[PDB]
Amino acid sequence: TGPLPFGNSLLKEFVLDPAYRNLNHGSFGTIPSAIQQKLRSYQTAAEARPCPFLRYQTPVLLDESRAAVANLLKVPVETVVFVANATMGVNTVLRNIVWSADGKDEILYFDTIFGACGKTIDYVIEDKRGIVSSRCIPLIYPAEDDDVVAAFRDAIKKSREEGKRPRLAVIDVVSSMPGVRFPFEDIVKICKEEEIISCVDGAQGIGMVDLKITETDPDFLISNCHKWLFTPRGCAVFYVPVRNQHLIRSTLPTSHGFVPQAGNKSAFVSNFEFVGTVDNSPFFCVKDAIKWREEVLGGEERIMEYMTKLAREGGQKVAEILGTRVLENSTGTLIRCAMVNIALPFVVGEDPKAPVKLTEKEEKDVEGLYEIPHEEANMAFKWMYNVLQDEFNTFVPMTFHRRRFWARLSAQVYLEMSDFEWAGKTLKELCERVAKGEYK
Amino acid sequence: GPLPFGNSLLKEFVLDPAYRNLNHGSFGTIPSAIQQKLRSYQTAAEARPCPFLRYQTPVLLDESRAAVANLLKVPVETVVFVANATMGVNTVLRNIVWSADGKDEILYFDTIFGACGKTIDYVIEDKRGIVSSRCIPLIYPAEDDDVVAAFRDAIKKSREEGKRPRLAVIDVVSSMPGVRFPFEDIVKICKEEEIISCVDGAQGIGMVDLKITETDPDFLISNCHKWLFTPRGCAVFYVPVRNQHLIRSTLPTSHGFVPQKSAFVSNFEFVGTVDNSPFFCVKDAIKWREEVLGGEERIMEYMTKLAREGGQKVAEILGTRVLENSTGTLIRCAMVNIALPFVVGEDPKAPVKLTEKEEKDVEGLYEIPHEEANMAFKWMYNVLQDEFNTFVPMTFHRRRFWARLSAQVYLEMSDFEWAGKTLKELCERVAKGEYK
Ligand SMILES: C[N+](C)(C)[C@@H](Cc1c[nH]c(SO)n1)C(=O)O
Repeated sequence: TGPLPFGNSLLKEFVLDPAYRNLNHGSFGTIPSAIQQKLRSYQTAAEARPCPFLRYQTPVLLDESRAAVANLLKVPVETVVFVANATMGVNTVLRNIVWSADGKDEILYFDTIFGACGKTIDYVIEDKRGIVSSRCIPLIYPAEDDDVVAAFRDAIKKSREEGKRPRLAVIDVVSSMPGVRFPFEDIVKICKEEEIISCVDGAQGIGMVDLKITETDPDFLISNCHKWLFTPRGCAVFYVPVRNQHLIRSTLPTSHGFVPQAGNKSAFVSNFEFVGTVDNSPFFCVKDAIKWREEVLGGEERIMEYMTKLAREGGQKVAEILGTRVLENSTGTLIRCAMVNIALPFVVGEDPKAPVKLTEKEEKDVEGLYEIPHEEANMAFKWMYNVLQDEFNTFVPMTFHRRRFWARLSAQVYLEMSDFEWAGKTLKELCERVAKGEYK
Repeated sequence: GPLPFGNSLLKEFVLDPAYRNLNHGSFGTIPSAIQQKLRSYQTAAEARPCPFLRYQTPVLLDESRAAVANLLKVPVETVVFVANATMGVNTVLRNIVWSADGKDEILYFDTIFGACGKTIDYVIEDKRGIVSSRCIPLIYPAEDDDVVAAFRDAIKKSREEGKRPRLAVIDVVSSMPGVRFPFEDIVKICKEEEIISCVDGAQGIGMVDLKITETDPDFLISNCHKWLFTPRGCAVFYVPVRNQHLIRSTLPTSHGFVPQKSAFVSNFEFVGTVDNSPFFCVKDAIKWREEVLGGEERIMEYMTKLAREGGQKVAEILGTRVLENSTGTLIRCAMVNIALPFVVGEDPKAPVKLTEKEEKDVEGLYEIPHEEANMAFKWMYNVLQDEFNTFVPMTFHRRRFWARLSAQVYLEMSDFEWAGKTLKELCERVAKGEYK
């Protein structure tokens, strides 16, 4: 005998509501029933002998999860620690960077940055008083990989032309909205060519795609284990190479491990073990999830290849149903993850305060589609979220990009092709309802 | 009706029957009925993730906020939930805009919690010296007037050096040692001197009356998971609406931040993806403590009365004393400190000249050399669990070790007699040099 087959037969191993269809695993993730049992096993041990377990078994269990995730990512264990989530990790980097005294440091970032990380940038500048500022790089999707590379090299060239210093850049592994594989290998590589700190936001990363940490060699990398590695909610892996760990002077929040102003566990690794009393049972389950995905399922590569294959083929099915298309570039490099974006068969029309000149391909593509007006776009956007939840018992996040709604579907090992055919209707049935102005 | 207190109440908890929890104040524990609430919220989250986590989270957060604000007798618009007390005080210190002249000073007492004290050090490092601090040393047993006078002088001395006392962090109940702190007198002085009163009340809710309305602090944090029978990883953050604008960003910064139901309350709903089931259980722990245990007033009345009579029993057994001032105001919480019957040799680099009463209380007592003080401290911690199946934190103060015992509603006098005999035999083996 061997690993379990994928598809709806795998739902027996999970704890989803059978009447609910989880097309949006990429937002909060979920865990199999066995990992939920492990999580409550750590809860039980924590309340049986609180002080003996929380004081001296927390470092032991953390080190077991650190060695389990480090071998998966194929990095030295001394380079990985656990934090609350991707939002927490990104702040740990941005709040710790000592900016140059001359006030020219600039944070380069793309306009598809996760909203929380973007607002973390906005405030870091407010709190740090304008010693640093930010330059947003507008990306146009579907985006060819070389055009993204070109726009980032153009932002550096422009930054220096205004006498400023591109200091740090945040880079997605897989972007949130739209759910798209980002060419982070090239942008990270040029960050070192131009001596720019690479802060890799890879929240949509571990468990879904190969992060290639040893090869890309980033200065910092964040990734949510609870998103695609079946780790309980509230866990991210924080990778820092030893050359740059001295820059993480304080954790978030500051705790006992901080040092103001031999030869065992490093002070960096020690500082992340106790950062305030929390439930660490999700951190403990990381070694269980990696074990379960390997022993019960085929392993990481068999998991990832199925999801990506299902994301392309299934995204293509809902695209052929709706009569639109998938979000993809000419190199086929955007759908290199478990998520896929499909355009909905209508448009919202020009907004006068912010007009959009679409390319010929985009205008040509919309010919014949039904058009609602722009005042009702936000109203229709909220109406589709409730109806999907209330009538259809599902959730589908949608990206509003250039007068098109792009639905983001996320494939997973407990899903199959019939789950997209169902997604085809619901989106098409519901899109037939917005054309009839039902949201009013 | 109300359940009786004592060892019979251990039925309702899920502690190891071989383990004696004398150390509730460190991490707390929850009854089984709150454990099944925690797992219910966890199960609802995994059943329908996006529908439950996006739209049922704010409703459940508001239900716990209404419950925790109703018990604090404060407006619901004043309270939000943060991860822990450490996270709460980091939210205050990391948001305060310090004066441009670089004269602002953070005032604190040397009994501050280590993480909170370390937070001051980093903030000073993070703000590149635009703000500094001043540590007020304290000697325990500390009379309330001496603490107030040490704070008044710190204010007077701060101004005499061209500095401005800007912010003071005040304990409701200190950690090590576990003592009720005269925060009411210190917060009132903070108002008169126009000093931000950042009240660290981690050892607070469920254990002592915080009298927030009377004291009217600028900020207050308190761990529900310590003494409110709330699952681990929960602290209630109180902010009056007059300073809510000072809290610019949560920790970490999330969607609710506004770059330059109120926005302050909304900003704390979604602050990075976490397990919020501990926050959701606050409403249930409060309701369980009301019906099953008989109400909030009855619980903390029993625990401190038990801490007094139990702490005195331990002191009688060891032949030493409880940590208490002449007013009897230190043991006004569910914790008590008892001196152990030995002494540490004088540290030659950091000599501590004892008062006459301190030196007479240590006469005839066995003495450990200071070079062995850390070795004996680690030995007692290992033996207390491996051989006695319990944990007792000890405060090293003025060449003495003070053991901090945490009273609880599931304990009774027989538990503190056990601790006294356990500690007596433990120190007898220390006197024999067993730690070598
Ligand atoms: C064991 N520990 C949680 C790391 C703490 C001990 C401790 C006691 N009480 C608390 S509550 O945050 N922590 C430390 O040693 O710094």
